[PDB]
Amino acid sequence: SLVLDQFGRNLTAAAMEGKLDPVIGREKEIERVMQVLSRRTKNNPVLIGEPGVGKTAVVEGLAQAIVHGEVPETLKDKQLYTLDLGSLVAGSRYRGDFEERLKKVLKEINTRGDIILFIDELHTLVGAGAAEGAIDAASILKPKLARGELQTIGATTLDEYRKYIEKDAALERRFQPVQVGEPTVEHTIEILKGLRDRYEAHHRVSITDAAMVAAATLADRYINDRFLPDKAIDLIDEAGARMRIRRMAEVDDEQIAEVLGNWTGIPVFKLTEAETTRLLRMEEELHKRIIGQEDAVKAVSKAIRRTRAGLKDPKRPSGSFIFAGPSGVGKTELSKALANFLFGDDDALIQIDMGEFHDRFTASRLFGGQLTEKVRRKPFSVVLFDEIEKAHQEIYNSLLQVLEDGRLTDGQGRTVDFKNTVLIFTSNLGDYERMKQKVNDELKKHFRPEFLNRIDDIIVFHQLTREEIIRMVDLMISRVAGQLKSKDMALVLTDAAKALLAKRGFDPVLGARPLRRTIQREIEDQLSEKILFEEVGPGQVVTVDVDNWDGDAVFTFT
Amino acid sequence: VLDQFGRNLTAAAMEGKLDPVIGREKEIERVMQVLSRRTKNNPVLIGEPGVGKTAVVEGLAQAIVHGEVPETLKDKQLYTLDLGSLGDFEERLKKVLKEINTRGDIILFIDELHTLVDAASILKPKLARGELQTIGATTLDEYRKYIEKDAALERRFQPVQVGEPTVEHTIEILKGLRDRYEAHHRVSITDAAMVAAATLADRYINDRFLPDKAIDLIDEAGARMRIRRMVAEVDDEQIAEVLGNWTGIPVFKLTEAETTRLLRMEEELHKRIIGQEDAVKAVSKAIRRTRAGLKDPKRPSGSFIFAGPSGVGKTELSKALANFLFGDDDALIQIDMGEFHDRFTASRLQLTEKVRRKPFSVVLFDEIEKAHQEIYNSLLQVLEDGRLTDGQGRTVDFKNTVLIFTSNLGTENDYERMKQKVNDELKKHFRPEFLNRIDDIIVFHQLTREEIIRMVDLMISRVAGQLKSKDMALVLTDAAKALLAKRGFDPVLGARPLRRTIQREIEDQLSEKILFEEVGPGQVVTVDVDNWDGEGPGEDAVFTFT
Ligand SMILES: Nc1ncnc2c1ncn2[C@@H]1O[C@H](COP(=O)(O)OP(=O)(O)O)[C@@H](O)[C@H]1O
Ligand SMILES: Nc1ncnc2c1ncn2[C@@H]1O[C@H](COP(=O)(O)OP(=O)(O)O)[C@@H](O)[C@H]1O
Repeated sequence: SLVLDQFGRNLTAAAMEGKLDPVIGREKEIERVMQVLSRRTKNNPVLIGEPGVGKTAVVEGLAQAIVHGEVPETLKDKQLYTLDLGSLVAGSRYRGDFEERLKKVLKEINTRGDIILFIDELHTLVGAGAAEGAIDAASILKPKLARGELQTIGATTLDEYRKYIEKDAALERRFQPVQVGEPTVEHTIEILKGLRDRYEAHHRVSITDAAMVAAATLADRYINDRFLPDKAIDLIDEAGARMRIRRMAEVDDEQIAEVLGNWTGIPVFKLTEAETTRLLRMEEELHKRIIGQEDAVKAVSKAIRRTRAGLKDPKRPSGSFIFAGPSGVGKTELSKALANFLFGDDDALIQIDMGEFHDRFTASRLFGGQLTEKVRRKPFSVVLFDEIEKAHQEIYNSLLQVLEDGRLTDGQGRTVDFKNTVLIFTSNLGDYERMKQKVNDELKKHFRPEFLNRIDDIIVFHQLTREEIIRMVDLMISRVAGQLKSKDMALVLTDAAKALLAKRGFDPVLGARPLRRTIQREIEDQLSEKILFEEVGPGQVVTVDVDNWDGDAVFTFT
Repeated sequence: VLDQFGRNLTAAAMEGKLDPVIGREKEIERVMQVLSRRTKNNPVLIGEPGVGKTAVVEGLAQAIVHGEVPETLKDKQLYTLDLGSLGDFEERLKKVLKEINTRGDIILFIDELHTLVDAASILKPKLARGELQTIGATTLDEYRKYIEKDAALERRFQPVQVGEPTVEHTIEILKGLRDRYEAHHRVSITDAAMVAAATLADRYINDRFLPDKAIDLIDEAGARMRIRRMVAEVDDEQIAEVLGNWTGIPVFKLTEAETTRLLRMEEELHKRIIGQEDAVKAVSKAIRRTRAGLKDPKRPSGSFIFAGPSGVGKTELSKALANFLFGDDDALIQIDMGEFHDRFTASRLQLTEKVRRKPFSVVLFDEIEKAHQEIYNSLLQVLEDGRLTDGQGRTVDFKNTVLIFTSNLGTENDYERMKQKVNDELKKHFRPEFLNRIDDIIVFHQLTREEIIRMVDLMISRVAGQLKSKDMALVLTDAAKALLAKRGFDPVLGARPLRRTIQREIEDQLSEKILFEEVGPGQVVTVDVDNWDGEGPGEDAVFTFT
C-alpha cells in the first residue's frame, strides 16, 4: 500500500482507470492461471516462454479479468501488484537492507491480506541478496509460499527456468509451470487490429489492414533475433513515429517497408511483396554482376523460379544445386549474386570449405556449430559446401540425411530448420551432354546414386571466352578507377594493354583464380611507385600502353 | 522547484549559453523517432567516451527552442539532475518527481544511467508508471553489464548508437566552436591549424577520443599561446609542440610531412639491422606503396611475408620497423602460433586487449605453418573484410596495423630458385587464396663473411661498453675476427650459435682473466690468435689475450 507503491505499479488501479492494452485470443492461458490461483496450497504459477510473447500481457489480461468481474470468488477484489527484484537488490551495501525492505513488503502484504504479487525476473529470486546457500529471497519466500498464504506469479524462459529453478527442487515444487504460446500470424494480426484504436489515438495516423499484414509477414520472415509479437508492434509503432516526425496520414506497406529496411539495411524496394516482379527481372539482376555462362544463368534462374513456386511438397530444402567446372569461372560471385538477390545481403551467405575438416573432431565444429549458429540467427541463408570430394563417410551421412529430411541433428540438441535455405555445392570434380554424362557416371562411381537422384539441378560452367576475360578486366578497372578517383586518377586501358593483362592474369591450368594476385602486382604496385616517385600526379589521365608484343614485354604509363 | 535541484537546458538556450552542435542530424532524428513512441519511448545514448552524448541533447534543446520538432515536444523543457544537490534526500527526490508528474511536460536527461541501477528506490517504479520521458547516456559496456541483463528495463528503453565522427566532421565541429573559443580566449585560429590538430589528435593520442581529443588540443594550444604572449595565430607548430608536451615525443621533423619520413627507411634501419639490403629495399618500397593510402582504404595497411630462419634478421627487421614506424619497441606485440596449436588457445585471438592498448602498432604472427585451422579462418576473415569480430563485440580497426607473418617455410639464381620453391610451397602446403591476400612476399638471403663479421663487431660492442663502464679497453684483430666468425658459422640455424661461441670463448675467458688480475685496469686488452694459418678449422688455434 504505502510501501508497495515505492517498488511497483498497481495493475488493478490502472485497470479501473483504463491504461491497459487489451488482450485477444489468450483466454486459455488466462483461464489456466486463474485455475492455479484458485488452489488452496501452492497457488503460484510461473509463466514459461520466450521473451516477447506476452507473459506480462497475459498478467495484464488477468488484471482486466479482475477489474471487469469474470473471476471466481477467491480472486474477487484482489489488487494485483508488480514488483521488480532489481529495486530490492540495489541499495544493499550494508548487512541486511534488502532483507529489511523485503520483510516490510511481506508485512504489508500480510496486513492487507488481499494482494497477488507479480514478481518478474523470477530467476533472481534464488540469487537475490546473499548467495544461494545463505539467507536470500528464495530462502525467505519458501516457508511462506508452500502454505498458500502468499500468492505470487512468475515469468521466466525455458532455458532460464530449466537451469535456475529446476535445480532447486524446493522452489520447483512451489511453482506450477504455465506454458505461454508463441502467437501465430493471425494472432498477431488480431492483436494489431485490437491495438489499432490505441495507436491511432496515440500517433494520430490512419493504419490500414494491409499494413498490418505486411508488418506481420515481414517481422516473422526477416527478424529472427526475437519472437512474435513484440517485433511487429515495435515496427508499426516506429512507423507511426516516423510519420509523426515527418508530418511536421495513412499507413501503407511503403512506410513499414522503409522502417524495416532501416532496421535491417536491406533496400526498401526489395521488402515490398512484389515477388513476381523480382522473378521477372532476376535474370538481368543476376547478369549485371556475373559474366558469361548464359546457359548456366538460364538454368539457375528457371531452377530458382520453380523452387520458389511452392508447388512442391513443403518437406524439402528450397535450393540444392551442383556447380561443376574449372576453378575461377565465376561460381563464387554467382553464389554472391544469389545471396544478394534472394535475401538483400551479400554477407547473408555462409562460406565454409569442407575439405579442410576431415575427422569427427572437426565434424563437431561443423554441426556437433558455426553453420548451426548462423541458421539459428537467420535460417533464410544460402549455404556453400565446397570440396565435396575429400570428405569422409560420416560427413556424407550427415549431408545426405539433411538432404532427405530437411533437418539437421546437431550436438547442441536442436533440430534446425532448413526448409527455405539454398544448398550450393561448388565442386571442381570432372559437349554439354558429354560433360553431364561424365559428371553423372563419375558421381555414380564415387558417390551413392541417392545423392545424384536427390539433387535438383546440375549446372556445368564452360570455359570463359577471351572477350569475356577482357570484359572482366574492364569490370575490375571500373572498381580500380572508382577507388582511385579520390586522387583524380582517370585510367585509360588500351586494347594492347587489355590483351597483355588478360595474358598475364589468366592461367589455363589454374583457371582465373590467380587474377587478384596478378592484377595488383602488375598494375597497382607500378602506379603506386610511379606516384611516389612523382612520374605522374593528380588531375592527369594515365593512359597505359605496352610494347614488344602486339599479338618480357615492357609497359609505358603514359 | 527543479531550478535549485537541477539545471535547465531549454531555458538555457534562451541566453545562448549552450554550445552549438554540428552535423548530428541523424542521431537527433533517431532521438526524435524514439521520443515520439508509446512503447520503448525512452532512448539511451550509446557511445564510446568523449564523443558528445550530451552534445546531441543540447542539439535537441536548440531544435526545440528554434522549433523543428513535432507536436509532442512542443513546450518541452529539458532538465539535467545532479545528485550532489539532492530521509530528507528520499522525500526531496519524491517531491521532485511528483512535481514533474504535476507539470507533465518536463523531459529529463540523466547521464550514466547504470548509476541509477541509491536513487533506484524512487525512480524504478514511477518510471514504470510511465510519467517520465527520459533520455539516457551510457557507454556500451555498462549497458551490456547492467541494463541488458536486467529484463525489467528493456520494456521502456531502446538503444541508439553514437559513433565516432570522421575527421572532416571533427574539422566542421572545430569550425563551429571557433567563434566561441576565439571569443573567450581572444586568440585567432587557422583552418590549416584545425585540420592539422584533427590529424595529429588521431595520430599521437590514444586515451582520449574524437572530437574532444581535438578540442582539448585546440584549447591547450590557445592557453599556451596566452602563456607565451603574457597578432596571435595558433598554427601547426603550436599543435606539434602541444603534442610534444603531451605525449613526451620530440618535435623536430617527426611531426611533419610523412613522405620524408617514409623515404628515409634504409639508413635508419641499417643503423640497427645488418645487411639483407635487397630485402630491405623490397620491404621499404612495399610499405611505401601500401601505407600511402593508394590501396583501398578498407583493408589492412600492410601484409608482410619474411620467410627464412628464425632470429637471423627477420625478428631484427621487425624490431627495427617497430623502432622506426612508431618510435617504440613495446608497441611490437609478440604472438607465435606454436603456443596457439589448440582450439582453446585459438579462441583467444590476450590479442584484443594489447592491440586496443595501441591501435597504431605493428603485429607479429610467428610460425604460421603450425597455426590452427580456426586461426586460418580468422586470418582469412581479417584479410577479406579488414575487421575482426572479437569476443567482446567490437570491430578492432585495421586501417592502421601492418601485418607481419614471420615463417620458416623454405628453409641470385640460387635465390631465384629458392623464391620459386617458396611460391610453390605456399601454393601447395598453404592454400593459394590465403597468400593471394598478401601485399608482398620477400625471402631473406644467407649471410656472407662481411655480414658475419659486422654481426660480430656489434655483438662484442655490448661487452666492450661493459668494459668501458669498468674503465677497461678492448681491441680485436682481423685474424681473430675471421676465426671467431668461422667458429660461429652455422647457416642452417643462423647467427644464434654465434652468441654461444662468443660467450664460451671471449666473455667467459676474459671474465676469468680479469679475476686473475694481470691485464686489468690501466692496460688495453687485445685478443689474438696463434698457431693458425687462416684456412684451418681452428682446432689447433687458441685465443690469446694481451
Ligand atoms: N495478446 C496481446 N495483447 C496485447 N498486447 C500484446 C499481446 N501480446 C504481446 N503484446 C505486447 O507485446 C509487448 C511485450 O509483452 P510483455 O508480456 O509486456 O513483455 P514480454 O512479452 O517481452 O515479456 C507488450 O507491450 C504488449 O503490449
Ligand atoms: N557535433 C558536435 N558539434 C559541436 N560540438 C560537439 C559535437 N560533438 C561533440 N562536441 C563537443 O565535444 C564535447 C564532448 O562531450 P562528451 O564528453 O562526449 O559528453 P559526454 O560526457 O556526455 O559523453 C561536448 O562538450 C561537445 O560540446
